[PDB]
Amino acid sequence: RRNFNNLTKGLCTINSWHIYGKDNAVRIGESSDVLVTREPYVSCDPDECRFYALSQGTTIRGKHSNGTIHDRSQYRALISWPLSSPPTVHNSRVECIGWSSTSCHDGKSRMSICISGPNNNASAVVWYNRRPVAEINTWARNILRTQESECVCHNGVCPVVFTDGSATGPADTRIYYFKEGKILKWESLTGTAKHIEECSCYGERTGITCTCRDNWQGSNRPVIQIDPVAMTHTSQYICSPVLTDNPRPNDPNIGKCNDPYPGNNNNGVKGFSYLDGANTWLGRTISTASRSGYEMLKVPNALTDDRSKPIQGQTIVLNADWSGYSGSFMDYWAEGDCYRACFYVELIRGRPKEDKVWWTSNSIVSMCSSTEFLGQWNWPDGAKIEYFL
Amino acid sequence: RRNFNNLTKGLCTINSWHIYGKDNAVRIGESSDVLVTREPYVSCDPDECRFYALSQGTTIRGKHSNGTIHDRSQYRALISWPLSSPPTVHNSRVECIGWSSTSCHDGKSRMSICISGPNNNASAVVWYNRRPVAEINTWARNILRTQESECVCHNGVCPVVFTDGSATGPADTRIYYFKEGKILKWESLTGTAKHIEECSCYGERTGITCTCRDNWQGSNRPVIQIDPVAMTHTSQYICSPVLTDNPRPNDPNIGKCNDPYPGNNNNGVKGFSYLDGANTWLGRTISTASRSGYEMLKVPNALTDDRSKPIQGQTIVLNADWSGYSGSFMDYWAEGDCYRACFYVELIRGRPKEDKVWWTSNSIVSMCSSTEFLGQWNWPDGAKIEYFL
Amino acid sequence: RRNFNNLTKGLCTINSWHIYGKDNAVRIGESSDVLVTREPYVSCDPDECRFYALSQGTTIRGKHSNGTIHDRSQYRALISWPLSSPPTVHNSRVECIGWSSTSCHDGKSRMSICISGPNNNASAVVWYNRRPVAEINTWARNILRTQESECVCHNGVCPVVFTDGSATGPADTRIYYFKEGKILKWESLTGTAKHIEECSCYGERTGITCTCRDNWQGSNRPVIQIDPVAMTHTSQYICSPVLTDNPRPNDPNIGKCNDPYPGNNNNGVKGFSYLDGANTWLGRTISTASRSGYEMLKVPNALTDDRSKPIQGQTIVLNADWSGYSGSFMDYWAEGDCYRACFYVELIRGRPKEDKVWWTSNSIVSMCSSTEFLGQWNWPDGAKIEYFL
Amino acid sequence: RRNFNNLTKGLCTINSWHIYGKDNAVRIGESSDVLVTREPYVSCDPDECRFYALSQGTTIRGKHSNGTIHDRSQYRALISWPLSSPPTVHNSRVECIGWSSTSCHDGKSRMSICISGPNNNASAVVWYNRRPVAEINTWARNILRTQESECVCHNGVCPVVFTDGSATGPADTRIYYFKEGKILKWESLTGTAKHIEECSCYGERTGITCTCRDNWQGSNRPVIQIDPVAMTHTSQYICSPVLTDNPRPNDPNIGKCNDPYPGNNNNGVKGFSYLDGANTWLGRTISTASRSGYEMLKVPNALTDDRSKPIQGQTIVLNADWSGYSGSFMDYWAEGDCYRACFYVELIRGRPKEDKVWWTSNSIVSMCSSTEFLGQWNWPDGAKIEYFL
Ligand SMILES: *[C@@H]1O[C@H](CO)[C@@H](O[C@@H]2O[C@H](CO)[C@@H](O[C@@H]3O[C@H](CO[C@H]4O[C@H](CO[C@H]5O[C@H](CO)[C@@H](O)[C@H](O)[C@@H]5O)[C@@H](O)[C@H](O[C@H]5O[C@H](CO)[C@@H](O)[C@H](O)[C@@H]5O[C@H]5O[C@H](CO)[C@@H](O)[C@H](O)[C@@H]5O)[C@@H]4O)[C@@H](O)[C@H](O[C@H]4O[C@H](CO)[C@@H](O)[C@H](O)[C@@H]4O[C@H]4O[C@H](CO)[C@@H](O)[C@H](O)[C@@H]4O[C@H]4O[C@H](CO)[C@@H](O)[C@H](O)[C@@H]4O)[C@@H]3O)[C@H](O)[C@H]2NC(C)=O)[C@H](O)[C@H]1NC(C)=O
Ligand SMILES: *[C@@H]1O[C@H](CO)[C@@H](O[C@@H]2O[C@H](CO)[C@@H](O[C@@H]3O[C@H](CO[C@H]4O[C@H](CO[C@H]5O[C@H](CO)[C@@H](O)[C@H](O)[C@@H]5O)[C@@H](O)[C@H](O[C@H]5O[C@H](CO)[C@@H](O)[C@H](O)[C@@H]5O[C@H]5O[C@H](CO)[C@@H](O)[C@H](O)[C@@H]5O)[C@@H]4O)[C@@H](O)[C@H](O[C@H]4O[C@H](CO)[C@@H](O)[C@H](O)[C@@H]4O[C@H]4O[C@H](CO)[C@@H](O)[C@H](O)[C@@H]4O[C@H]4O[C@H](CO)[C@@H](O)[C@H](O)[C@@H]4O)[C@@H]3O)[C@H](O)[C@H]2NC(C)=O)[C@H](O)[C@H]1NC(C)=O
Ligand SMILES: *[C@@H]1O[C@H](CO)[C@@H](O[C@@H]2O[C@H](CO)[C@@H](O[C@@H]3O[C@H](CO[C@H]4O[C@H](CO[C@H]5O[C@H](CO)[C@@H](O)[C@H](O)[C@@H]5O)[C@@H](O)[C@H](O[C@H]5O[C@H](CO)[C@@H](O)[C@H](O)[C@@H]5O[C@H]5O[C@H](CO)[C@@H](O)[C@H](O)[C@@H]5O)[C@@H]4O)[C@@H](O)[C@H](O[C@H]4O[C@H](CO)[C@@H](O)[C@H](O)[C@@H]4O[C@H]4O[C@H](CO)[C@@H](O)[C@H](O)[C@@H]4O[C@H]4O[C@H](CO)[C@@H](O)[C@H](O)[C@@H]4O)[C@@H]3O)[C@H](O)[C@H]2NC(C)=O)[C@H](O)[C@H]1NC(C)=O
Ligand SMILES: *[C@@H]1O[C@H](CO)[C@@H](O[C@@H]2O[C@H](CO)[C@@H](O[C@@H]3O[C@H](CO[C@H]4O[C@H](CO[C@H]5O[C@H](CO)[C@@H](O)[C@H](O)[C@@H]5O)[C@@H](O)[C@H](O[C@H]5O[C@H](CO)[C@@H](O)[C@H](O)[C@@H]5O[C@H]5O[C@H](CO)[C@@H](O)[C@H](O)[C@@H]5O)[C@@H]4O)[C@@H](O)[C@H](O[C@H]4O[C@H](CO)[C@@H](O)[C@H](O)[C@@H]4O[C@H]4O[C@H](CO)[C@@H](O)[C@H](O)[C@@H]4O[C@H]4O[C@H](CO)[C@@H](O)[C@H](O)[C@@H]4O)[C@@H]3O)[C@H](O)[C@H]2NC(C)=O)[C@H](O)[C@H]1NC(C)=O
Ligand SMILES: *[C@@H]1O[C@H](CO)[C@@H](O)[C@H](O)[C@H]1NC(C)=O
Ligand SMILES: [Ca+2]
Ligand SMILES: [Ca+2]
Ligand SMILES: [Ca+2]
Ligand SMILES: [Ca+2]
Repeated sequence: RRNFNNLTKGLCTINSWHIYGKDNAVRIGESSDVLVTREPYVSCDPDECRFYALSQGTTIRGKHSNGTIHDRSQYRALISWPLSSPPTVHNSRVECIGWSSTSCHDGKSRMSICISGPNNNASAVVWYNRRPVAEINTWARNILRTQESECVCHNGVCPVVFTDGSATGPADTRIYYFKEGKILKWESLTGTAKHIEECSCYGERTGITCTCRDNWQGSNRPVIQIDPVAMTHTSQYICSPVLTDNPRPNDPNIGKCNDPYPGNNNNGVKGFSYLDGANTWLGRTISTASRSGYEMLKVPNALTDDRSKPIQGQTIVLNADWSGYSGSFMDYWAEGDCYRACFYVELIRGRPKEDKVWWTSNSIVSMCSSTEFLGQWNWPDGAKIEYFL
Repeated sequence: RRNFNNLTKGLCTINSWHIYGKDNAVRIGESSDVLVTREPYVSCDPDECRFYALSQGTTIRGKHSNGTIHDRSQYRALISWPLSSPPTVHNSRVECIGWSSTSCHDGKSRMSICISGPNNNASAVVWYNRRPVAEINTWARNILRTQESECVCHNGVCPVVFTDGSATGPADTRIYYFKEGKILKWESLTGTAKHIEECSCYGERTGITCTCRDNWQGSNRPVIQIDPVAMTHTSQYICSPVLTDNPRPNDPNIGKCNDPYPGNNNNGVKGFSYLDGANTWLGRTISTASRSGYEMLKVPNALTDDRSKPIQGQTIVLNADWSGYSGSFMDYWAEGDCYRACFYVELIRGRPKEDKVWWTSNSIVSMCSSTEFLGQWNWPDGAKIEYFL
Repeated sequence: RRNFNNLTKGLCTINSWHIYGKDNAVRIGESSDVLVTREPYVSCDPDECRFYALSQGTTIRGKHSNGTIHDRSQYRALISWPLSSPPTVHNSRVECIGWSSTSCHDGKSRMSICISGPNNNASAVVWYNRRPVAEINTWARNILRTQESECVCHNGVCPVVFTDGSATGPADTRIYYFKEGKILKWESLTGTAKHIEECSCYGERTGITCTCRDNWQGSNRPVIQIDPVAMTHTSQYICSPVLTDNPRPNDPNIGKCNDPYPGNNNNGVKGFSYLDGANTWLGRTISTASRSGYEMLKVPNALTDDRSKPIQGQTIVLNADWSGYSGSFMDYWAEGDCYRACFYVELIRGRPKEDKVWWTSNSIVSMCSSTEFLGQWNWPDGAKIEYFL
Repeated sequence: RRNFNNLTKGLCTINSWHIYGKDNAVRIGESSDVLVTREPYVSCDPDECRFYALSQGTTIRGKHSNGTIHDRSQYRALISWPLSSPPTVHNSRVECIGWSSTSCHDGKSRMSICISGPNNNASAVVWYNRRPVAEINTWARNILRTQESECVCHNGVCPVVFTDGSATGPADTRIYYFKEGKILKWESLTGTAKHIEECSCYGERTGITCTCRDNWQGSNRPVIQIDPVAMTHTSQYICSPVLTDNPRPNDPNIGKCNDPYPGNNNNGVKGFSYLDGANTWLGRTISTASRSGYEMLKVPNALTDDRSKPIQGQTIVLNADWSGYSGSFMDYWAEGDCYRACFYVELIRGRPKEDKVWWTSNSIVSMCSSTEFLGQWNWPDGAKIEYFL
């Protein structure tokens, strides 16, 4: 009875951001069976929106939380759970097993992809309506990996960005196009982006826009623009001198559109943007050195204007508080004439920055745009680490 | 397929009150993952009635329960859960994030409103069928706030009372009218009520009646009467000398219809009444000094008769036991020829009255009316505070 | 779309009993949030069968389990939960608040009745499809009380037996007839039963048969036979000298049809029978002194034959193990040409017999009949009380 | 509306195995209410696939976990729970009570069978759509027992293999044929298999193939081939010299088709195979001495070729890690032109191999086939036993 969703609207005008969801997972997990997670995101079905993350296969208070700084193990899985609840043993639904993921609903059913394996022999399994449908073996034998936030579909076609290869040099990035979990096509990355990790994507009538992480030489973010009908793409960098990776140099007065802006090598953080002419907003950590704080900045024409600077902003997380990965999502099934931009911020607690505990986990905060100019709060994780000692 | 509910019945004749629900949350939370809450209420959908409250983002036994006397933080959310279960991490569904709320079902879907932010920059987000639809910024920059119990709808129009401004002097109260989460209209408070907080509302064929709290000078309660078709209102006070705020003076022989009855300033408690001629019943704490005990009193024509006194009553909570906020709700979808009046009482435990623990929480008891003259019990929270030490 | 169920079948031939459900609640509750209960039963809906009991408003490991030998408090409620799971905070659905109950499904919706109040002022609230519909005040001001197992309906009419008055002398027993929760009729007890408590009922094409407890002078069980169409009844005792109350005298050779068989006063236990000519089976504790063991005995024509003795049996619980209340239920919606007799046994743990713990709780075992002659096991609670010390 | 499923497809070509599900139950159960289990399996409904196992009626951290090496007690039950979650008190649905089981969906509803009783008087109860339908008494009075993994249905007919009698000599094996839980037929075992335990079955257009355990003299596995239309069967052994029981001799160069391959008596392990000409894959423990490691081996024509050796393989569990029972299942309702072979491995932890704890439990890993040649990982339980001390 359901039809595939088509991307037929533009973005709503973003004049501020309002609270959407928050799970307080570390606070609650001090005294409840909350799973250790990282790499969270949010994704909507036609009738519900849910939180997602990679479990570590242990609760926070469990003794197996010791060592959860590590990224890849056989005990990780993509889980989903109700919006603004914390991920518990009892409410977390496993989507698939592995240590790197994406997921999206096409209007009829959900596709979830999880990668598992050793570093030199990893494979993706593509699930559609809760069944495995297709599998993809590593092509570069060096940590096949994907977005860590939601994909986006148009008329049943759901593109997904993957990378396999070095994190500190040229790698082999591919864009796959799925329909009902089946591989329609893949293509190698083209354009001027020089390194791609952890793309954060959203869709609108123009196409699908992904803002990624250059882990090699860049502190400006690469952008992949996908046409899901033709199944083709382009890439470049955000031209603006408002640099949005982390760590990063200080903001210059001229950015770089077709190459990495230099100064910080071999590191980064997953992040996102909404690139929409005069309605452009960029997210970034407040700190240039570490994953602390989070702000949204209105930077007109950031994608294309190598002199562009902010004209409005909003603090999301104070610089005194830990942040983490961030990514885009939207509720494509909400009624109205425009798609309301949304995002989440991962609020990382524990190692490496808080090493009196032996675990690493996170909570989630998420916001959506308003056409009002709303007052701002700040949204910390809220747990007192000393309680875990 | 569903239609908006219309208020087409009068109240049933209230000859006594019968037990409806009770969650025993503090008893159970001594040994289970029960969330710390306050400001509870009850609200019905066409097929289910649920408990609601503002979580504090921690369980009672969790170490983060320390400090939960505080009213506003980033860790609060409106939650709902099944009738007479306690609010646990596992059964509590988040309706929205914030520290002041209302919620109601219009017959088709539920509207929930949560306010969040710092005191000088708060904002309401209006959710409808589990999606954000509208946002309202603070207009007086001083703790924008709302009912803390259910709203009521007629033909899709759901009025809600908000206040922004001082709690100890004139403030800016507005009545908003929503349909499908969209703002149809708002108006400033009119009439003779001099201060409005925390309105408790119910609907019937005559219109929507809200009984509120005058926190400034009054120990009689203000009343707002709303016509949800014309989208207009009036206000006054309950005229009766049976005073129903807390703390309060002793009952005189002449009440006040159009001004606060004096003697207690800068305090109050959320409460309620059913104002229906000879079928009028008022709730109040038994104590005139503190939030202890709870009784219902049949006070004919209390709204309009400044000499009216009780002719019948029922003890709900003994004066030896702690009470708290109270509010009205009804199951507008129950079959029959009349709407059965219902209410809840918040049973506050912990601080400030029980300061050997470091938390503040509550449980819920709720009653509905009977046309029988039923025997009365009393309904304490039932937890032994010493067990938490 | 659903129709009321009609009692159109006879009982299946009972040649043995097979295991139906068992929750292991005390074993599991040693280390999980299992509610303290007593007075359990089983009842079916058209699409599911569930366990029921009266919660005590605390978990077993919780400190509020101390004192749960007591029968009546404001913290009790009728709960239901999935067959063979234990009653936990998370899976227990509250049907209504109180300390004596019954419940049954009529084919369209479920009626649940809970009595609450002080001993001299108790009241029943009748819920239908999860809403309160009717209320009944105490008529004798002495612990209004009901079946503690399921009722039975025919063409929408659901009879329920209540008692109010002394437990150690003549009392005021009434049979109420409900439809959609509304009172159609009530009548005073007639016939030769001299005292009635805690009736256990089942239905078949002949009518509704209830086996009760004479707490005053009898150790034979009273029987109430109800015609749910005419809404009339008769009463007598089981004539057989196989005595089935507890405590009780030893079995004589002549029973009593119209008066209590003497020797034990002012005590008893809830129990049951299936009275069906040559297909008659009686349940009883094995011990004549205490609530220990449980057996089923095939006693042809027990109702009417004052010389009848057993011709077959089955041990359910060894005499070395604690038992408790027992009662009848059937899955009236199972396909086939006959109704399969079922029963449960409450396996009481803790006080008064095991007083090294400070609580009283139970688990459940339940059996249904087979037309095979199946091998027998025995079914203890299975918890080691020493683990709770 | 639903129709019975018909076995109309062949197996997909198996070129490797991909991860399907993993529950990490022992890791999570270190700090959560995870039930002690053993004898797990997986089985699909038309709209969901679930994990199954025999509970021990206690959590792992509960004190009643002491003694759970024992196989048969009144506290065991067949439970099911969501794929890749662990079996908790809160998510485990009881299918039936007992200590040996099978279960399968016929396309319309699920049949579950549980055996309970003492060793000399056990009985099976056959449940269909969650109601008991048929019962089978022991025929040899010596531990009536069944598959411990899913059955398979065709056009509503679901065969199930049972054994009653000695585990160390000739026994009485029967194949029962059920439809809607009713016994259509049973027959005694025929063919050249000399002892049958714990059959693991799958279906395809050819019929139903079961790979079993010869506990008496054989270290090759018996095979039962069932025609579910004619309701007849044959039996033999896997002819290949790649021996797949445990413990077992080393692989010779000539296997045995019609008799046990000798060297190890009175022991074995439940296991499985997919027997499909050149697409044949066998599972086995890596160790020849103990239940450690697990591998899949491609052995062309293993069923019929007494010289056949492996031509491809995949490690599932390293020899350094504990394994356990293994069995077959498939998602018969997945779209496509072939049935994708799947299996699970029970990862046993605790006694007897790890006797510093007093319990025995397990977790689950499960895989399905791919037509790609995917990289391999290994999939241990992942718990650190020292944490439980
Ligand atoms: C209640 O809640 C509300 C709502 O949230 C809150 O108001 C909000 O306050 C915040 C904080 O003040 C504000 O965010 C800031 O916005 C700044 C941009 O706005 C200002 O500049 C624009 C542009 O000016 C240029 O261009 C104009 C033409 O376009 C030209 O005319 C100018 O002359 C100039 O050339 C200007 O237009 C703005 O003026 C409007 O807004 C004012 C209010 O902000 C108002 O008073 C004015 O009248 C005017 O009003 C109109 O517009 C508003 C909407 O904007 C409408 O609502 C009105 O109706 C009118 O139409 C402002 O003057 C932005 O620059 C800020 O970001 C910088 O600073 C923050 C710290 O605060 C950093 O974290 C940022 O990263 C950033 O600074 C870094 O980056 C830049 C870029 O490279 C560098 O230059 C900096 O040096 C700095 O770099 C360093 O740090 C970074 C990070 O660590 C590092 O990476 C670097 O390497 C380096 O180390 C900030 O985002 C927000 O917009 C505002 N919202 C609203 C709606 O008002 C209230 O305060 C709350 N109330 C209370 C009591 O609390
Ligand atoms: C089993 O369970 C049942 C059911 O619950 C229970 O019965 C219930 O008992 C309670 C407690 O007794 C009872 O509640 C009280 O009701 C009082 C009102 O009823 C009495 O007065 C009326 C009115 O009399 C005037 O008006 C008449 C004309 O309208 C006139 O004729 C009179 O002469 C007089 O002028 C009177 O009509 C009543 O009489 C009927 O009811 C009697 C039973 O109550 C019965 O015996 C009579 O025959 C007659 O029966 C008819 O009516 C009933 C229904 O009412 C029908 O069922 C019958 O069939 C007949 O038709 C009564 O004489 C009410 O005043 C009480 O409230 C005051 O007291 C409580 C403490 O008890 C306080 O907490 C209250 O706040 C309140 O007192 C404060 O406030 C007032 C007002 O300002 C002050 O004047 C006081 O001084 C006091 O103020 C102080 O304290 C407050 C609070 O701290 C503070 O704020 C102040 O500042 C100050 O410090 C109370 O509500 C209930 O109605 C009754 N229900 C039923 C159905 O009977 C049984 O007892 C239980 N059984 C057992 C064994 O336990
Ligand atoms: C595997 O699992 C199976 C299945 O469960 C199991 O077999 C089962 O074993 C149990 C235990 O032995 C058995 O239960 C007992 O059944 C007794 C009744 O059966 C016997 O008597 C009848 C009637 O005999 C009279 O009437 C006949 C005509 O009707 C007449 O011909 C006789 O001469 C006589 O006058 C008799 O017909 C039976 O014979 C049949 O069954 C035999 C097997 O039991 C078989 O060998 C025979 O060949 C014959 O077979 C036919 O019938 C069976 C079905 O029954 C069919 O299956 C066959 O195909 C044939 O058609 C038996 O001889 C019953 O009396 C027992 O109950 C008393 O004893 C128990 C203790 O065991 C007490 O707890 C009870 O309360 C009760 O005793 C108390 O009460 C009585 C009554 O007042 C007093 O007289 C007593 O003194 C005593 O009172 C004291 O204690 C109480 C309680 O504390 C106290 O309250 C008092 O005050 C006082 O202090 C018992 O129920 C069961 O039926 C049987 N089932 C089957 C299907 O066989 C196997 O053993 C298991 N295998 C293994 C290896 O474990
Ligand atoms: C990334 O991930 C991939 C994917 O998993 C992984 O590659 C995989 O590696 C594993 C491990 O190496 C490999 O599994 C092994 O497979 C062995 C079989 O393959 C080899 O033999 C065949 C058959 O050769 C005979 O027959 C031919 C004709 O049929 C003839 O031409 C020959 O001359 C010969 O007569 C041969 O065809 C294979 O060659 C192909 O594959 C090679 C790669 O494996 C490739 O290099 C070749 O070019 C050729 O490629 C073609 O085929 C592949 C698919 O196979 C296609 O993908 C290509 O495109 C080409 O078309 C191989 O030479 C199998 O024997 C192994 O099992 C034995 O050893 C393991 C230990 O490793 C034991 O645990 C097993 O039990 C077993 O050994 C026991 O049992 C046997 C049988 O009785 C005894 O003889 C042994 O002595 C031993 O017995 C002892 O132990 C047991 C157990 O304890 C005990 O019970 C006994 O009693 C006794 O004590 C093993 O299964 C897997 O297939 C391979 N997969 C793929 C797709 O390549 C990569 O390594 C990973 N990468 C990294 C970097 O990690
Ligand atoms: C388990 O039970 C045995 C008795 O059989 C006892 O010796 C042992 O101490 C128990 N283990 C624990 C951890 O209590
Ligand atoms: Ca970078
Ligand atoms: Ca006041
Ligand atoms: Ca008695
Ligand atoms: Ca063997």
